Amino acid sequence: GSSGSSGTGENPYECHECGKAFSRKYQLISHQRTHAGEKPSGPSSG
Ligand SMILES: [Zn+2]
Repeated sequence: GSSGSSGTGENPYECHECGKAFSRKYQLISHQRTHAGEKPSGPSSG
């Protein structure tokens, strides 16, 4: 279909890696676990 029903309204907890959003703090931490493994390319790079 063509009905993009997003689910982002009250999410005071957003991931500082990708940009996800969660209702509670833990709800976010559990996600960050996926990023855990290697550091991205920030400083000293493009
Ligand atoms: Zn993330």
